[PDB]
Amino acid sequence: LSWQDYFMANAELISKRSTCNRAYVGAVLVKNNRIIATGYNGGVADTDNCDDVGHEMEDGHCIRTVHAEMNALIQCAKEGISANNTEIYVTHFPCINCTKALLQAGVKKITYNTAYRIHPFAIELMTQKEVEYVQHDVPRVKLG
Amino acid sequence: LSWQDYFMANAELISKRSTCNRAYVGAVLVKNNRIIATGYNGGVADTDNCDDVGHEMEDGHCIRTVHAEMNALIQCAKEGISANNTEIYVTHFPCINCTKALLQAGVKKITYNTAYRIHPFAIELMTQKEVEYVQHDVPRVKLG
Amino acid sequence: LSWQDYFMANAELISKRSTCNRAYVGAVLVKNNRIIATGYNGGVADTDNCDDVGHEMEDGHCIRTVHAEMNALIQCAKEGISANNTEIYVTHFPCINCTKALLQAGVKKITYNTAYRIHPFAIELMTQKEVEYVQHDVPRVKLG
Amino acid sequence: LSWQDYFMANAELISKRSTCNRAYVGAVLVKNNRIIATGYNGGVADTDNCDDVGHEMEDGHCIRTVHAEMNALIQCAKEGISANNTEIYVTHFPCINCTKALLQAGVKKITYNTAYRIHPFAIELMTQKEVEYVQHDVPRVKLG
Amino acid sequence: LSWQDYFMANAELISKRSTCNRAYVGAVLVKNNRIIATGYNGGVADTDNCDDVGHEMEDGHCIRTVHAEMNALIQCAKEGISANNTEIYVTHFPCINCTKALLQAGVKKITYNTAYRIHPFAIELMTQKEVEYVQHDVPRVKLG
Amino acid sequence: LSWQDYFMANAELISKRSTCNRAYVGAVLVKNNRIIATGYNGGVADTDNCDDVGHEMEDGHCIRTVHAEMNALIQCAKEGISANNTEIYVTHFPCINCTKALLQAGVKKITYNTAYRIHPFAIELMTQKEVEYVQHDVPRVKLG
Ligand SMILES: Cc1cn([C@H]2C[C@H](O)[C@@H](COP(=O)(O)OP(=O)(O)OP(=O)(O)O)O2)c(=O)[nH]c1=O
Ligand SMILES: Cc1cn([C@H]2C[C@H](O)[C@@H](COP(=O)(O)OP(=O)(O)OP(=O)(O)O)O2)c(=O)[nH]c1=O
Ligand SMILES: Cc1cn([C@H]2C[C@H](O)[C@@H](COP(=O)(O)OP(=O)(O)OP(=O)(O)O)O2)c(=O)[nH]c1=O
Ligand SMILES: Cc1cn([C@H]2C[C@H](O)[C@@H](COP(=O)(O)OP(=O)(O)OP(=O)(O)O)O2)c(=O)[nH]c1=O
Ligand SMILES: Cc1cn([C@H]2C[C@H](O)[C@@H](COP(=O)(O)OP(=O)(O)OP(=O)(O)O)O2)c(=O)[nH]c1=O
Ligand SMILES: Cc1cn([C@H]2C[C@H](O)[C@@H](COP(=O)(O)OP(=O)(O)OP(=O)(O)O)O2)c(=O)[nH]c1=O
Ligand SMILES: [Mg+2]
Ligand SMILES: [Mg+2]
Ligand SMILES: [Mg+2]
Ligand SMILES: [Mg+2]
Ligand SMILES: [Mg+2]
Ligand SMILES: [Mg+2]
Ligand SMILES: [Zn+2]
Ligand SMILES: [Zn+2]
Ligand SMILES: [Zn+2]
Ligand SMILES: [Zn+2]
Ligand SMILES: [Zn+2]
Ligand SMILES: [Zn+2]
Ligand SMILES: [Zn+2]
Ligand SMILES: [Zn+2]
Ligand SMILES: [Zn+2]
Ligand SMILES: [Zn+2]
Ligand SMILES: [Zn+2]
Ligand SMILES: [Zn+2]
Repeated sequence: LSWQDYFMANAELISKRSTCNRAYVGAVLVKNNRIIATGYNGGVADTDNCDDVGHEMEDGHCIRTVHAEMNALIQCAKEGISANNTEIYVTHFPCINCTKALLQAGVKKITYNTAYRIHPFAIELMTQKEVEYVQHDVPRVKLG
Repeated sequence: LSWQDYFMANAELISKRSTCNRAYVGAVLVKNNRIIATGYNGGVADTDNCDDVGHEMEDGHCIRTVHAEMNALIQCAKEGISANNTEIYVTHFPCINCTKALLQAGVKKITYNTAYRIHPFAIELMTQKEVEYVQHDVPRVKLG
Repeated sequence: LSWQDYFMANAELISKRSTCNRAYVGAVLVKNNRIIATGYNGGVADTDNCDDVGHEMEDGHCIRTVHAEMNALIQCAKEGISANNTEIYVTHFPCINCTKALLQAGVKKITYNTAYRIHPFAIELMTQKEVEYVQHDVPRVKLG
Repeated sequence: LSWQDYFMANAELISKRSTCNRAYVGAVLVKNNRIIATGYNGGVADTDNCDDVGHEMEDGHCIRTVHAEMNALIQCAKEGISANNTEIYVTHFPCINCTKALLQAGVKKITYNTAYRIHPFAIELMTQKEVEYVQHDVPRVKLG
Repeated sequence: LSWQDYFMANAELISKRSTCNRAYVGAVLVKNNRIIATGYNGGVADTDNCDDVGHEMEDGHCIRTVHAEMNALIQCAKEGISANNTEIYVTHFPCINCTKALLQAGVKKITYNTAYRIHPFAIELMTQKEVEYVQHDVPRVKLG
Repeated sequence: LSWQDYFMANAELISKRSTCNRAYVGAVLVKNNRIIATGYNGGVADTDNCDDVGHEMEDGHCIRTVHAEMNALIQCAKEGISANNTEIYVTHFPCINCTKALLQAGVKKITYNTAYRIHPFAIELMTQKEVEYVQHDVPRVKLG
């Protein structure tokens, strides 16, 4: 079980806690092969979740949740854990807002499973910050 | 000079460092009357700023910058400084995205200089998180 | 996917990285539903593992490895991460030595997949430290 | 009063708090000539001590206590103080279990007063981790 | 608005909270262009202030307050924030006691607005510690 | 060997490292019966000590050194170790300046070996901060 595979396995696993059915996304922040924070797609802690009260629609989009990647950063902010010089493992490549936040927090590498359209501006930013992005599949694993 | 005036003063002050001339915004995160982090409206660190290379326009707004409030939070995440049970002073009441993140981070009070229209969804979230929001003016001070 | 299932799942998962084929053990330390540290059954970092150079046998058992539970604790010590008032998820209920250390470290709950015979001395210590111990199964999950 | 002598003086001194009369052992973790944690030979905090209720005998050995060296590491784990890149001062050279834990926590040097039989495997591990072990006497000091 | 100017602006601003009218002094500790602690001239927190009960005179001097510079260091001590490798911005160059404390805490540079008589011993200490001291004016800024 | 005797013993012990022969002072900061910082009477780190280059006399006293109690506090500031809600053990009851700083730092108890005349202003401050002060002797111990 390789380190890369373990972290993607974990991204996949925490994505399963997503509480807005329009997106199951998971994210894992890693420093020297340790998990230091994780996120999934869900509403503000101790507020309503889409699963229970329905989506918060605006402009044909649901806006209730904090994204998985942003949630991982906000865990670090909340708990006072350093995100600097970490790397992230995500089920889906991040939106441009999340990317900007990840790069600003000092995330040095992004490994993703799926990706649909990567923002060119996200690619420009990653180039300037010398941050690599690399696809890797979720390992086939069975537990229980 | 009151604590409230000191912090709003420093919000205004940091707002001036904004590097996108479409919005001068400043944010000050505070725990037990100490400034623990600040943000202004700016592009990702060590990348191009609008002041230098122009705006990054999309659907009519500039997407180059991280917002001041988000930047303050990302400082906490990057440096591993706890934002839990803090309050924030902002020159402008936050967008819904920033509001979500501040609340997720454990911010318990938002003091703002100018608010324009507070999103009903933001009022709902703040109600559920029992977060106080209050207008306060930038004090008149002359330095030098 | 429940919090309990998520953590036991991740215990099983990290257990697979064990580098001594006589015991596959995994440990997950948790504070406020965040993973703060993990351990597996392995030799001292940057030294020989059994997988590569054989076991270090003595009086009929291998002494090369640090146990998974102890490794999780040592991660906390090495990195200066607080293990106080945490809980742990382990694939196997800990030996008496590990039990002592977890309790000394401030661990307040032990959730285990398989326990075999819990030492009477361990029951005494857990009673005095008011530490709960509870069996929970590895959930059935397929990844990929 | 040399730094080496001060730390050994301290090891000796904290060994005096040992609550199992079958071993008076003291340990001091040091980073840049500062004491960051200490340990002595005693049972789990807030549980019974040998001094009061008798030894916990098994296999002709007392197993009630956490060793001094392990207690120093567990203080770091408990309080979230980093043991990485520290050095330790101990009254007696550590057993193999303790040695493995010390090396795993990033302890870089071991200075001991007495030593009886050093485990060859402990010597192999110390060689591989490039960790030196050096005898030094307790200074003759009188206070009061 | 330059970084130097922003920090001096802040020193000036926090000096305005001074609660002994015989000295309005402000100090700002900075690490990588972030404010990590500030101080002003005032009595021990939660004790009487000169503004309310009068000065504490001894030897023709008021001795009630902790100096601004020392208060900034003591905030770091109190809150457990590292002052090592910081730089300080102060309205007035520090007395010799404060200077010794600043250099001992690892402050690497002192930028001051006014200065009356710099202690030669302070200059000797700054030379030995390779710490530069540099005058800079408070920027002319108007808010509100 | 009691906790109180252990700490006073270590105050005496560190006092011996003083590098100004006009005063041998030692300070030990303690949180939950752990030593978190110590100070002795000494010049700024990596500068000249009196032992080597003579005293720095002014108005009849030596001003070269940082006092032991202040040094203990500055260790906390430098290293980012929290001195809040600690207690201190000192060989001599502190000067008024040190008293102010300890109290500002959140020290809640002063245990001292020798006090000579406690400043009325110090009694006032300690009363307002509800800080206990208590005499305790250096225990008789012989090491080696
Ligand atoms: C604990 C934790 C929460 N979060 C985020 C995801 C959600 O947006 C939010 C939920 O926090 P909570 O509401 O406190 O968690 P919960 O046990 O109630 O689970 P849920 O509401 O999802 O049923 O916090 C993380 O991103 N990572 C984490 O490790
Ligand atoms: C230091 C600091 C930066 N930031 C943010 C604002 C910007 O988006 C980004 C810029 O960081 P940098 O590019 O590293 O700062 P700079 O000195 O180059 O100043 P600038 O580029 O603005 O001319 O970081 C804060 O929000 N708070 C802070 O305390
Ligand atoms: C990173 C990490 C290591 N460890 C422990 C397990 C092993 O005993 C030891 C190995 O660390 P390393 O030797 O540094 O890790 P590695 O990448 O070489 O993997 P391996 O040697 O196992 O093939 O550290 C944890 O318990 N938790 C962790 O998060
Ligand atoms: C405070 C402290 C405790 N310990 C360990 C040693 C013992 O195994 C255990 C005792 O903690 P406690 O029982 O909390 O300490 P105590 O005041 O009751 O003293 P004792 O029980 O020994 O009479 O904690 C250290 O190793 N280092 C330390 O600095
Ligand atoms: C919060 C804070 C306090 N201090 C110091 C300055 C004063 O000596 C002391 C006052 O703390 P407090 O008395 O707790 O602050 P306050 O709100 O009562 O204001 P004041 O008493 O001045 O009216 O703490 C700093 O130096 N920096 C800081 O950031
Ligand atoms: C390491 C340490 C230093 N100090 C203070 C005391 C001195 O004022 C100053 C000296 O630090 P250094 O000069 O770095 O220590 P040293 O090994 O050179 O010893 P010395 O100069 O005394 O012979 O730092 C403490 O108060 N506590 C500590 O734990
Ligand atoms: Mg919830
Ligand atoms: Mg820049
Ligand atoms: Mg290895
Ligand atoms: Mg006890
Ligand atoms: Mg006050
Ligand atoms: Mg020296
Ligand atoms: Zn939704
Ligand atoms: Zn996103
Ligand atoms: Zn722009
Ligand atoms: Zn915003
Ligand atoms: Zn083996
Ligand atoms: Zn074990
Ligand atoms: Zn015993
Ligand atoms: Zn041992
Ligand atoms: Zn006064
Ligand atoms: Zn001063
Ligand atoms: Zn002298
Ligand atoms: Zn003093």
